[PDB]
Parts: sequence; structure tokens; C-alpha cells
Amino acid sequence: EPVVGTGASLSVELGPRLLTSIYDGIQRPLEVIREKTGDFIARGVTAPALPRDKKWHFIPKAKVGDKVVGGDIIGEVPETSIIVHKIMVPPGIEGEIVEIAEEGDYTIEEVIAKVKTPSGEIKELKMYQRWPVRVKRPYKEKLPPEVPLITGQRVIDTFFPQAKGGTAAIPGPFGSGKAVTQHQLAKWSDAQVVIYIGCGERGNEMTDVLEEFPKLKDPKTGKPLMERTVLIANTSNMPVAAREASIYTGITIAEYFRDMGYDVALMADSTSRWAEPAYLASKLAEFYERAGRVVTLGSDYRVGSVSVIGAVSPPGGDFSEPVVQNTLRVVKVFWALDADLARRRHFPAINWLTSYSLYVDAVKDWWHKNIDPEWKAMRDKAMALLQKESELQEIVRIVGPDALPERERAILLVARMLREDYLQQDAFDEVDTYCPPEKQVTMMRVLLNFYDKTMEAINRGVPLEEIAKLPVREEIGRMKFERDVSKIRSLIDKTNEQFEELFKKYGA
Repeated sequence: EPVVGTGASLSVELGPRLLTSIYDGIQRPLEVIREKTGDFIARGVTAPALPRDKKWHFIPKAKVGDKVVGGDIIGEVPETSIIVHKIMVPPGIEGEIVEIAEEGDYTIEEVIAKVKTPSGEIKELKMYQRWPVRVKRPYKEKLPPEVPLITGQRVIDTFFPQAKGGTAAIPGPFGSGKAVTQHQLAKWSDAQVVIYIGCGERGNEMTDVLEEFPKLKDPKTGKPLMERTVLIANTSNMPVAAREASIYTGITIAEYFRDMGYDVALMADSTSRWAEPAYLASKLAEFYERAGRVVTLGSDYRVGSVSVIGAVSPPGGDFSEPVVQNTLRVVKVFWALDADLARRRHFPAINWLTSYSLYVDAVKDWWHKNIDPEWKAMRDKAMALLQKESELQEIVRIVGPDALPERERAILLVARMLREDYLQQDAFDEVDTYCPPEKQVTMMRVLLNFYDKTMEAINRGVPLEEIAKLPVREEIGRMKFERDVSKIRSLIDKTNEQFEELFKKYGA
């Protein structure tokens, strides 16, 4: 073993035709054959990765004379109907642009540019580039969690935010119908690009993909969702070596898009031991370490991100070890899908007592500045509400509802509303399949004002049975189905008037 270095350098190729592509853990097209891993390097057999014959339209964005550093965008190629693919000087390369393509059509092998480094080396630049998957793509700076990744799902966006660049986790195997939140996240999050790692996929869980996935429309555009997605399959008779590798391959394609200025979401998908602890906590850590929002390389000042959502399919129902206990230490957000919520058909079945996100403080300020100054104070009060509900329910189990004073009945009432009116969301409703930021905070105020007003009326000796059947209530329940946000907002003044009436009819 004369040679050295730990690896052959498992490169990935990064250029046009990533999107719509379906690869495996090392980057070869659909329906492919067998590799081998280890301490040392690895071997292969055959495959290509981005077409060498496909002709791509290249628009130059720089003239001969321009000084460039690694990361600068020298050209643009429209890849799909959605993504403009941005062509960057590979990292490590700075100089004078001495020669540059004229707007036209080229294959990826062509030299679109040439750069004179300061030693004097002319360096040849094509529309694609290579990177060692095991090595984190560099950037200028890694910014603090700060901008939320807007999911359009109320419980997530309000109670358990994901930061752009953050890391979340989520139970079970992705491609299954006990949850569709997985899918919902992938299509609604305001990332531009999605990197999916479908993983361990079984028996006809690959046929779920190749058949349906290219038929999926992207709700923001009505174009294939695939046209802003890279797909990375981890099936059963593939080697352990192309599974261990995959997340790295994936996160690297991820880094490549954020380097463009994109926000990308990356979704991973363990199954019954995603490969076959020890120090293997580090191997996972350093995967998740590679998530982040960054000032990208470039001479312009450009921010991109890779936020990671990781699915946690355990050995089963136990959710205690191995992969499960370790992953939760690393991640900053857990959305706990709870089969008992699912059985009561409370969807999304995210348990509000046991999920958690450490990015609330991080993101409150985006919410306050751009959407509502009252955001954080509100989610807080809502949660306090729901926490109280949790406790009263324990007791009411033991002693029944008759024991309860009005005040308490008022709280179970409003909690209940909070649960059915806000936490519950209709993934299948044409309006409620997505709840924009401005809508979440309005709905929130409506409920919380109802609450404010409920207690007050109670403190004023109004019967709760009166409030319970107050008309505005039934409208509040339907709220989520209203697309016109200010029709929703009017429920506040409406709640007020109905309540005023109720003070009158009891006078005092």
C-alpha cells in the first residue's frame, strides 16, 4: 500500500442535470450495480452521472477582464422551468477571466471559461465541477439561526420552528400513509431546491417513487416537483457502502445549491439500521454539523442555506436506541408524530407536549419584524394554555368533569378550540394545505382574543354554557378554510360585539 490518503476521493459531479435526476448513494442513474467501503477507499464498476451529450443554454455573466474568486457566478443555464442553474468558479480558483463563452448551447464537457491564476496558470472552467463528498464545501461564514424555514404548517411554524440551516427530526419511514407531513414539508417549505434521500425503501416502496413522483406537481408553480428535486435512493440489494455514502453525496449536492444562493432542504430517511454504538456518534454529528445558513463563497455577498430534516424510523415503537437516542442529542428540532393522535385523527399528528424546537428565540425576531410584533408572546400564551389543558385532563380523568369550577371549564373550552381550530390542519383542503405567516398570526389573535374575552365574561358571572354556544365560535372553527385573511381578522370585532351583548343580557 505504497500510496496514502484515506480514500480514492469519492467525488460527486455538480452541474446541469442534477435536477430531475434519480441517483444512488454515489451518483449513478436509476437501476444500478455494486460498490465496497472502509477505513481505506472503495471500488466501482460502471455509470455516468450528468449527460455529456445534453446541450445546455449558457448565458455569460462576465466579461474578459473581470477578476474572480472561487464562488463567483460567471454564467447561468436554465436547467428546468423552475431553477436557473448558476455556474460558479470552483472553490480554490481565483484569477483574471482571460477567455469566456458567447451565449449559446454547449455540452458539459466544453470549456466555457479560462482563468489566469496569479502564478500565471491558465485554469479551465466547464459548466460542471467535482467535489469530495467527505469534505464540507467551504464558505465565508456560517450565520446564526435567524430566518425561519416557513413550512406553512401551523403547529411547526408556531410552536416548533425550523430555522433555515437548522436541523429537525421526525419519526418513522417517510414513504408511508400514517403521516404526509413529510410530503407537505417537502412541497411547501420556502426552500427553492429539495434533496431527498429515500432510503431502505422496500418491496414496492421504490415503485411508490419512479411511478408517482414524476407526476407530482409543485404547488408553488404547477410544474413537476421533480424539477427542483434531486432524488437519492437507498434500496435493499444495494451495498452498505452506497448507503453509508449517500447522506454525504446528498448533503454535498445540497451544499452545491446553497453556494448558488439557494435555500435547500435536505430530507434523510433511515430504516431498521440505515446501514449496519461506538464513536459513530461523530460520523452522524459531522453530518449534521454540515447543515447551516452561510455567507457563501463569492465576491458579491450572497447567502444560501441547507436545512436538514431527518426521519427516525427506529427498531420499532420503542424509539429508544440505537439511531434514535443519538440523533436527538444532535438535532435542534423534533416533531413527535404520535400514533395516538393519528388514531384520534388529529392531524398533523404532532404531539404538542413532547415535540420541541430550540430555534424559537432564534426566529422570534424575524416574526416580530416582518409579520407580527406579538408573535412570541402569543405562541407562549397558547402553549401555556395547552400545558394547563394537559394537567386538568389528568385530574378530570380521576375525578370527572362535575368537580370543575367555571374558570377551569373555560380553559378546557378554549384549549379545545386551540386544538381543533389551530393545531389541526387540513393537508387535503385546497385552502388549508398551506397557511401563510400572516394567516397564522391572525388566526392566533382571533383565538387568543376569544380567550381573553371568555375569562373576562366568566369573571363577570357570565355562564360558560352561554359562551360555549356563542355564534362566532362556529365561525372560528371554519376560519382555517378562509383564504381572505382580513375576513378572518374581522372575527375579532365580531367576537367583541357578541360578548358585549352577553354582558348586557346579564347587565351589571
